[PDB]
Formats: sequence, C-alpha cells, structure tokens
Amino acid sequence: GGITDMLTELANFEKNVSQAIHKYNAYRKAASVIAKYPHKIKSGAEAKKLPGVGTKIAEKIDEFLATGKLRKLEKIRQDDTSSSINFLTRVSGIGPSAARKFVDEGIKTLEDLRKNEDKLNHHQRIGLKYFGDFEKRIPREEMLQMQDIVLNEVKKVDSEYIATVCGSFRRGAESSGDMDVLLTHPSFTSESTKQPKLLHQVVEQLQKVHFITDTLSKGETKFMGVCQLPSKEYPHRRIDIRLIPKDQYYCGVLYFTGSDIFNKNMRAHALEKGFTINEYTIRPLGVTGVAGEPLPVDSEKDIFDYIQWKYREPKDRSE
DNA sequence: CCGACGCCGCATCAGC
DNA sequence: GCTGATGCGGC
DNA sequence: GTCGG
Ligand code: NA
Ligand code: NA
Repeated sequence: GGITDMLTELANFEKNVSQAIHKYNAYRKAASVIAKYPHKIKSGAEAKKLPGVGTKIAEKIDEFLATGKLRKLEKIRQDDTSSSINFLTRVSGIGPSAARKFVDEGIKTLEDLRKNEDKLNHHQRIGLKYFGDFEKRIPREEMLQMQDIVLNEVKKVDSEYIATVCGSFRRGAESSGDMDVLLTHPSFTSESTKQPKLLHQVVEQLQKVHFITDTLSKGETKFMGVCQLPSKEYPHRRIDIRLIPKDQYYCGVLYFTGSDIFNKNMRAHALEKGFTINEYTIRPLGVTGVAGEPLPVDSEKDIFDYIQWKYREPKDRSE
C-alpha cells in the first residue's frame, strides 16, 4: 500500500504540476501492477521484473523501503505551489492549466474559489458547487435505484429507446463512481438520422422529474451532468448519457463496460484471430493488414463470436 | 538512440 | 461571425 | 518514466 500510495502521488504530481501526462500514465501503470503483485516487495530489483517498473521507480522503491519515505515526495508535499495546484485540480472542470493559473494569481483554496466565482466557467462552478459530493462513491443499491429511474423515465418518452447502464456497475461491482448510460432508437444509425432531438428529449425529461439537476455540457450525442435521488437529502452524483448509433451500440456497450484490462486482452485477442475492435465497430483485417468494412453486431455475443471467444458475462469482465 | 505513449465530444478562446 | 486549437473529463 | 523498434 505504501509503494502504490507513493507511486500514485508521483502520478498526480506529474499530471497536475509537471503536466507530464505520459510520466503520469507510467506511474499509474507501475502502481496498478504493483497493487496486483501477491507478495510484499522486498527490493527495488524485485518489482523491476514487473511490466512498467524500470530503473528509476525501483530506485525509489529501495529508498522508500529503506527509509519509509521518499525525499522527493516530501519536497513536493512542502512547496505550496505544487500542493495548491494539486488540490485545485480536484474541482471538476479545473485541470492542470486552470489550477496553475489560479494559484499564480493567489486562488489557492476552496474559499478563494467561492470569493472568485466570477473567474470560473460553468463546469467549474458546478464542480465547485458539488466538490464534496463528487468525491464520494455511489453504493450499489443506490445505482439500482438510479437505474430504475433512468430506464423507467426514458421508456416513458419513447419505448423504442434502448438504454444500458455500464461501467463497474454492470460488471457487478458494489461501488460506482458515476452513472454511464448508453442510448439508441430506431431512427439513429451511421447511415442516417430521422430524429433531431433524441438525446435532448431524454435530458429535458429527467429534468422534469427533477432527477437531472445540472448540466456540465450537452450536445446531440454526449451529455454530462449532475443527478440525484429524491429525498436525509441524497448526495449529488455525476451522470453521463451517451447517444450512440444502433449499428455501433453493442460495440459501445462492450467497450464502456470494461474493464480496461478486459478490453486490453479482447482487443489483442481479436488481432490474433483476424479482427480489430474499437469502441464503435469490429472490422476484419485483410492478410495485407488493412481493415475491412464493419461487421454487423446485433448483440454483445456477436463480437465474441467473430473472434471465436466463449462469451464472458459482464460480472467476470475483470481480466 | 529515440519517438510513442488515446482519442473523442463539448466548451471556450485565439486569431483572423 | 468563423474556424481551428486547446483544456477538460475519462473510458 | 518505461518500453520497443
Ligand atoms: Na520491467
Ligand atoms: Na478536475
């Protein structure tokens, strides 16, 4: 736990302060595989056999193990610029660029943000408004309640809407972090249109039953906002609603359910058997390497069929 | 040694 | 006003 | 920062 703590700390710092995005992904992967090793690590070199752990992280692992600290992370926990940037990026809509600029002109705390509302954009004010509620997990039976509303609410506007709640939730996790719902209708396909306001008429509707309460961003395919159960008053939760063409929905569902490691191996195994998977389509590879036209997917198993894989129910789409 | 490392929708801004 | 670039969240 | 062509 200590090692993966430290690694993750180095990641957030490289993302938020350094803006070294790839250094951040490297610490992240380094931390994930260590978090999965089933022994207490005893030397740097030991982890060095792992994929993503190289010469510099193992030198840090040795220092941590020898001393219980990392001098570099200490210098970073001092230095008020780094910590205030890092803190401010916890506000949704406040990224490394906004955070750095804020601290440059003295905007360092949540309260500094309150006093400077006029200096925030809309997404940032909402993120600030729900700062504490957004950092708190969503337990399963709450999602189910949240599921029961979106599915039932979107059935009312048009029973030919098809909606699926994905993420950890549908893989069966007991905790969720937000609510990812995918959405389709007979009108909308990659070849055409037939209906202008499909995703609008969902959002307008869950607004009227006062479930959706704020909008971070909205257009004709992606919505981002806040939602909440009816009344203690329930905490506000993040929700995304994604409208996807029918011919790509099930590739959408397969993708947005995960995990990232299950898509990792299914995509790589698809290549073994001659197919390439993206969040949209499964397409064949000519023996020259060029992809063909998208195959048809009517259900999730169709994708599993092409690459000749036994279907893995979302519950065990972990590895 | 050295470039790759994720790619996209929406909001906002720079630059005309 | 237009269009293209960038910040942002996040699977 | 680690990996691989
Ligand atoms: Na290694
Ligand atoms: Na943020």
